[PDB]
Amino acid sequence: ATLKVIGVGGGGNNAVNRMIVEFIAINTDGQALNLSKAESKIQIGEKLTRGLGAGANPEIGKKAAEESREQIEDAIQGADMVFVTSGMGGGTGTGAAPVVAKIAKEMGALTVGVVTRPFSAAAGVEAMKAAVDTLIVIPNDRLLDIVDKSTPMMEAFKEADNVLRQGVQGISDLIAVSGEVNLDFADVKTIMSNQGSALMGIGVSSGENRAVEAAKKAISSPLLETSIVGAQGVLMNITGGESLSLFEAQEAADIVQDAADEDVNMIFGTVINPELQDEIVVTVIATGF
Repeated sequence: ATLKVIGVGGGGNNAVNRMIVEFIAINTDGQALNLSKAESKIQIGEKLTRGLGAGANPEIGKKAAEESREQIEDAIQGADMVFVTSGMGGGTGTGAAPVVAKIAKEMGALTVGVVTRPFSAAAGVEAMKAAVDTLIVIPNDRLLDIVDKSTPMMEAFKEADNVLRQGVQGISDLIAVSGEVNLDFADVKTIMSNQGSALMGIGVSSGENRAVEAAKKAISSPLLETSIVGAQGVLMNITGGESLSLFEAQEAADIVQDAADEDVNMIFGTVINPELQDEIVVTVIATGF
C-alpha cells in the first residue's frame, strides 16, 4: 500500500521537512523549493506567476495547481493513499492544496486532508473538506504521528472511507480528530453539512496498557467528549494484530459504551489484522447530534 505525503505552499514544505512512504513538496514559489529536503519537488503555475512578485493569494495557488495538473499526476502516480497538507500559515498553498487533493482522488488514491492550522483560514478548511475523501484535524506539535503511526492511521481512514460510501447510520459528511484539538462543537457546524454530519475520534496505542489507552485517546479530544454525550448513534471499531485478545476488545468496547448514552445505538466491531503488529487502533464515530 503506497502512501504519499504531500506538503503544499510554505507551511506544507515545513511540515514535510519535519516529517523526513514517499514525500512530495509543491510550491507556487520556486525559491522555497531550494530549501526542501523532499526527493520529489514541483513548482506549480510557473507560467501563471512568471514575473510576479511572490504572493499570498489562494486563488493564484488554485489556478497554479490546475496549470500544473499533469506534473502533479505523474508525481502522485502509483499511490494508494495520499495525505495533503498546507500546514501552518496562509498563502497560495491553501488555494493549491485542495486542487492537489482533488487531483489525487481522481486517480483513485484515498485522499486525506490534514489540517494543522488553527481556525474558527477557514476559507481554506472549507475548500479542503469539499475536495477530500476524509478530513483530519491534528495539532501541529503532533503532526509526526501521521507518518509514525501511518499503518494504524490508514486503517482508520479506510474505515472512515467505508462508512461514507455506504452511508452507515446515515452519515454523509465526516471530520476526524486525533490528539487534543483546540476545537469545540462550534467552529465545526458552520463548515459541516447540517444533517448526517459525524465526528471520528481516533486513537492508537502499543505496549502494556494499549487497549484501554487507545480507547481513551479516541474519545479524549474536546470535540469527541462533548459530542458522544448527545450522539444518537456511535460506530466503534478496534483493530489489532494476531495478538489482540477478546479481553482487550471487550475492555475497549466497555470504555466507549460508558461515555455514550445508555440509550445510544452502538455498532461495535473488532478486526484482527496481522498488518498491525503490537499497535492497536480504535476509531469512534458519533453522529446524530
